[PDB]
Amino acid sequence: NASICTSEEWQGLMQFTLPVRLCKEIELFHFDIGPFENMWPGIFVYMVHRSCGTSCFELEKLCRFIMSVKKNYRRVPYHNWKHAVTVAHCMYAILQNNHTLFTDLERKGLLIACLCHDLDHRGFSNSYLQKFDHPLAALYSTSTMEQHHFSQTVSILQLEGHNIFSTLSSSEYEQVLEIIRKAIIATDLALYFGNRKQLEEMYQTGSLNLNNQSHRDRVIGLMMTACDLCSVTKLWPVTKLTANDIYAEFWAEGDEMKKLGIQPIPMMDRDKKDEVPQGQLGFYNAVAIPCYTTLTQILPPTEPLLKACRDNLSQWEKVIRGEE
Ligand SMILES: CCn1nc(C)c2ccccc2c1=O
Ligand SMILES: [Mg+2]
Ligand SMILES: [Zn+2]
Repeated sequence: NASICTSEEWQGLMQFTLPVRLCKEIELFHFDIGPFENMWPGIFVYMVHRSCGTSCFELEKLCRFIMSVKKNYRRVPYHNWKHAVTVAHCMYAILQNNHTLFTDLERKGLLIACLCHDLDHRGFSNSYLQKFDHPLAALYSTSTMEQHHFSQTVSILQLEGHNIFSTLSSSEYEQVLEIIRKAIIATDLALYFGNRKQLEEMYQTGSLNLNNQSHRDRVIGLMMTACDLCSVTKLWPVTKLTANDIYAEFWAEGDEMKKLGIQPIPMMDRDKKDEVPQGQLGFYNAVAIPCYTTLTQILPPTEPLLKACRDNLSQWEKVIRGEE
């Protein structure tokens, strides 16, 4: 159905001014939004205006949208409002460093898709919902949550005074929603592996062409994964703290499986905390390093994301060796 923000919430956002010392900070890939909670809605407005312009969206409509988007996130340990803004910030840094490669419609679509990508998340994986016949898995067979997140995105845009894309042409509005839809779906990690493998082959053979739409869609997809997994690109102390949140949500899912007499995978088992550093080595080796390596090849200015991920891989290797 989607929840609406209050008049007080959106009007408070309209008046927000980002402190000048942070304008330079937000441009960095390693930027951590963590210590500026009150500013997160305002940080998103700032990023939208810098990337798309102050004339791109009607200020009141944009403020209503952000605040209603904020309300439609649940108070789960990881897949919350904080994660939405963190993923949107990383997209802003990628877009800013590759400005002319993407259209005005892609830049507005991607930043919106990133803030909306995990809308109404329940703290449960797709496999869990499918295994326990949850109504969301009956409605959406594959990429269960991701289809629900896009359904929630459309629902918020269809609220009163929330359609931030109304001023686009009928063809452009259709285009923007398709951009948002493919971007949200791409955040399903199960789709990433095949997507990155296709991109690798295209890059190595020299057949990758950003003029080709299917290629573009695949590049956008990898950008989505790269933003979604960005906690691995922060400074070590931030990366550790976000892992705690990721695991707290995983262990609660594992607890639900145990209550139903099902042993969860070690990742979702709170009695298997000792296995985490090896699980992180495996995740960096087969997921994060390949992701950021392919991203840096396609978009060389995204190199600092790979550099930070490689530093965090080094820290996890240091944990294993007994140097933590
Ligand atoms: C703690 C870093 N991390 N670690 C793991 C293991 C993971 C597994 C599936 C989806 C996302 C993640 C992830 O972000
Ligand atoms: Mg998700
Ligand atoms: Zn996410």
